[PDB]
Amino acid sequence: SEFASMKRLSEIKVLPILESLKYIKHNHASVVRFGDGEIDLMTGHSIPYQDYNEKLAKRLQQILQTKSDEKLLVCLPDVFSNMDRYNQNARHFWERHFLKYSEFYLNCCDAPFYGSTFISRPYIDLIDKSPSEAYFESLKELWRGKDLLIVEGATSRSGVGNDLFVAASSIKRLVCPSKNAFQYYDEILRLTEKNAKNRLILVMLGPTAKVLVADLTTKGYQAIDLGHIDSEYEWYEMGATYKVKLTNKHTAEFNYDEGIELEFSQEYQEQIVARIG
Ligand SMILES: O=c1ccn([C@@H]2O[C@H](COP(=O)(O)OP(=O)(O)O)[C@@H](O)[C@H]2O)c(=O)[nH]1
Repeated sequence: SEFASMKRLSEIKVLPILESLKYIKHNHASVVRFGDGEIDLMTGHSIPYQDYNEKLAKRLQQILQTKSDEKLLVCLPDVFSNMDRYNQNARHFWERHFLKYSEFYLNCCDAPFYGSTFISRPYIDLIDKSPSEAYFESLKELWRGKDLLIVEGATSRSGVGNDLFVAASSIKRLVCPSKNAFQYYDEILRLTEKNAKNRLILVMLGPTAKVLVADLTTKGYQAIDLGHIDSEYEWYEMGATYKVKLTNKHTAEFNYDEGIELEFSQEYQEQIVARIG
């Protein structure tokens, strides 16, 4: 009975977006998020912007086994209870996902609580988009007045052309490959450490981001895996009802990165400390 499995998995306890944010701020915690692509990778599959890699899969598994505490919040998709928050397409996607990974989800995740992987996904799949403004305003309090190090891909351009990070005191960016970043992992970690002094680190880098956040946290940094936050903010700012493609940068779930018409944004260019790849 697949239904039986659905009920059993509702034993997994995720702190919803706003509650996750309170945990993060109260504890100054790093944040690592596991989504469908991470489970795909951990179980042996390649995903649109990251080929399967055995070392990556192993690290992801180790990280998911780490208990959430004062230093790190480990997050899962917030779909195990109150699935009715999400639109029909999203509900179907996620149920098929966690049923397909019954073997995995049944044995992987018996921590007392997890954060929400959807702290980066606060808008587009919701039926009631009313709390979204509150979600983004709470997110923004993470970086208001902070010096940021943003580690992201060449097409991510997080906050470029919008006001998401306007209140950050400064931004430096380590710009990595838009796909298959794990290939360059050692260099990414090395340069992130070098540039992280007195900065809050934000990471938008697919599966590679999870390892980076974990390794940085072990070395004593606060690093926050924010994934596709920019896409959701862009959709939110334009009052989108569906996932419309952005023309000037990467768009979540258009992960082949086709049809992009880049611009030269001087402010963005001046923030770039180095490119990897
Ligand atoms: O090798 C990679 C893998 C992904 N990304 C970027 O990682 C972000 C999405 O990360 P994640 O999959 O964690 O997002 P989520 O959907 O879970 O929020 C996007 O900006 C992608 O462009 C990247 O730059 N290089």
